[PDB]
Amino acid sequence: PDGQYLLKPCLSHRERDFYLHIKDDKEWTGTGIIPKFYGVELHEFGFGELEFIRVENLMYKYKRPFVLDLKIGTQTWDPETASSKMKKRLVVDSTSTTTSLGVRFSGMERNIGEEKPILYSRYLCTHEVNTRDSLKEYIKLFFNDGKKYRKELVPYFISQLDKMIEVMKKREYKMFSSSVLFVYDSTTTLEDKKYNCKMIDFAHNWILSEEECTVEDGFLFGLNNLKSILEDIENEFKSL
Ligand SMILES: Nc1ncnc2c1ncn2[C@@H]1O[C@H](COP(=O)(O)OP(=O)(O)OP(=O)(O)O)[C@@H](O)[C@H]1O
Ligand SMILES: [Mg+2]
Ligand SMILES: [Mg+2]
Repeated sequence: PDGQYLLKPCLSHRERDFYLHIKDDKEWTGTGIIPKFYGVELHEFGFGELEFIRVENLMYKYKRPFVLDLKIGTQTWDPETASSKMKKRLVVDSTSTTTSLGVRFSGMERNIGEEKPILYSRYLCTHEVNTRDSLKEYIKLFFNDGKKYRKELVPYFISQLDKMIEVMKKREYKMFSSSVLFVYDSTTTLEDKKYNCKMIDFAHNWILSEEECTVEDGFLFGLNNLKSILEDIENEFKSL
């Protein structure tokens, strides 16, 4: 997981089409809110070729990665979701913070030099991270590198969410089961700039200029609540 690139297969048209749709939009590609997109590529697979997207690896050259995946939206199903998955989708949405906050914990990795990374399962979302207060604490734990709280990194993450909110108010796209990914290298300085905050996983993105999506995603609602939590974390790290 330590190369320049992520070569992600195109298992459906939606992620590929979204990247192609915004590829000349400076609001998407010049703001640093999504991974850098290199293009769609065909690579040999089976009897023919398989379509891939090539994007930057956000953790390139990270020494001790810290990773936090936050799933955004008031629901994680869309009009194309298979019926066999629907009961589980409805339960997890309602018993996590998804329906209430539009954002929920979806996994964490912390490397504190303890000879093995500490993995926090995404299934913690319906039991241990099922409240706003518990979600705030786990994000605080993400900013804990094992020795201190990296309070200086928080303003970057709020700034990233601000740019995300600005583009999503235009409501040109609906996104389901997408995430905002928090990463940083604990060995970094503010000048090394080895930290990042990006939207990812657009496999269920709808292009509203080309198709209808009746249900709402609650994506802007989730982004605002996540920004509010980080602002609370900023105010609470002042006592350090
Ligand atoms: N550009 C990136 N650079 C580095 N890591 C990434 C990047 N995009 C995603 N990741 C990480 O790598 C793994 C990425 O998955 P993706 O977002 O690719 O999942 P999926 O394959 O679409 O599966 P699912 O829908 O079940 O989450 C995730 O766990 C995410 O943390
Ligand atoms: Mg995902
Ligand atoms: Mg996906």
